[PDB]
Amino acid sequence: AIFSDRYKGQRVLGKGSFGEVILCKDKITGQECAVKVISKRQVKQKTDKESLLREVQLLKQLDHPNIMKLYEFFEDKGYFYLVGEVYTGGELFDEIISRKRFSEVDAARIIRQVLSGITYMHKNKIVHRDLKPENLLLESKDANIRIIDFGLSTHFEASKKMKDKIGTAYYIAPEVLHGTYDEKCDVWSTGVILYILLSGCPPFNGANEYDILKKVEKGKYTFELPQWKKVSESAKDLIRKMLTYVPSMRISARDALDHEWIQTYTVPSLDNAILNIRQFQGTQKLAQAALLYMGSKLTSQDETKELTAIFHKMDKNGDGQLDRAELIEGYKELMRASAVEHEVDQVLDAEYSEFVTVAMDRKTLLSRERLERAFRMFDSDNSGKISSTELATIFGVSDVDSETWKSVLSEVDKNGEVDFDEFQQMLLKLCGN
Ligand SMILES: Nc1ncnc2c1c(-c1ccc(Oc3ccccc3)cc1)cn2C1CCCC1
Repeated sequence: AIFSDRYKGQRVLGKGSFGEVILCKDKITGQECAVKVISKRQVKQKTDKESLLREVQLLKQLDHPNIMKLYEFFEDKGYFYLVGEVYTGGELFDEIISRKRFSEVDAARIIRQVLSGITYMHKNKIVHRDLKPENLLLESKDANIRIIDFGLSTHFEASKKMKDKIGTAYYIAPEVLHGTYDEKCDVWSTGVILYILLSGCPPFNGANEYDILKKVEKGKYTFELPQWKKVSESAKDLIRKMLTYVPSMRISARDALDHEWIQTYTVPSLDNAILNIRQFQGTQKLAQAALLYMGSKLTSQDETKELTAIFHKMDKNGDGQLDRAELIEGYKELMRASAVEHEVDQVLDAEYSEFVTVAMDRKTLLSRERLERAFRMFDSDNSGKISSTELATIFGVSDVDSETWKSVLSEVDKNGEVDFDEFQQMLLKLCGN
């Protein structure tokens, strides 16, 4: 069976773990679906085909209101296609940062759902392993949470590219790092999220990946921050049970559901936590957009040169001009079909050198507008500028050498703060331009 025989692409939803996710639509029923497309090139399998197929098969049979429903699985030469239900309420944290009030009641209601889903999957012997806020989609303000990506980390080796690793270190259980992990690792990650929901700061933090992993490996954290004063003791107690180092001594998903805090809270507003979550979230999203911008730029540069050499070879009259059919055949060649023809017609609606420019810009702006937007979001004072402290944090999360970005900053900030355009120049310099 062919994926494109049944489904057509509509919109790109974004980059997710192990692959990009596309909103697709059934050619018969008009049923909208979300599809994760995994490139066999970019991702190494950890298991045999049989084990993966069987997990897929089980997943298709599983049903829980807090777990993303998987419908279908496809495989071709270079790709796996995992087709499941579309959720439209976006990521939990984005909704949370746009709230008047947030209390232990809200956090308890969130955690109940997460725990219920986790409990269900653990009963079925399935571990997430890479569980984080971005894995938590809302179904549609009271709408249920659907956990995405369950079952992937067992069959696929985690990417080494920083673009994909962004923000994972905060949430990963220590025993996962060492290779000996079980279902309790999902409890740890869930413990970290609760900690953030109640303080707006990760319990294990740092200026870069390794500093965070180092705090995680050590296992120590505190409720020292002033804002923990406005938080019940039973919540903090649950965190302690969830953030227990040894997994055998760590509370199960099921027993967490019965905990005093979950029972009781399913009352003042934690304003500081909201402010810290908003700062935290903006930072992670800006760092991420920044890395994605550099990546799209390079990919663009690569494809720009490759497409030019194709359009040059196709110019068998040597004039620099070409017709529509040539462009289509060339664009098809770059990838080596309805989606290409449509894309071509959109560009043409907007001399092959001019075509290359606009076409690539049409990728340069998915990430350019995400970048501008994340920048404006981050600049909550609307000052138009970023401080050196803020830069350090962003590049540190981006894992860009402190001395390297400082260097680049020196060439542009010849005169202690940067605007958006400077920041973007910094990034261009940081990708060989
Ligand atoms: N189904 C979805 N609906 C809405 N958004 C989704 C998804 C999915 C998604 C991803 C993979 C997938 O495939 C599997 C999921 C779980 C287990 C196995 C495969 C199903 C849905 C990701 N996202 C993301 C992309 C970035 C932000 C929102």
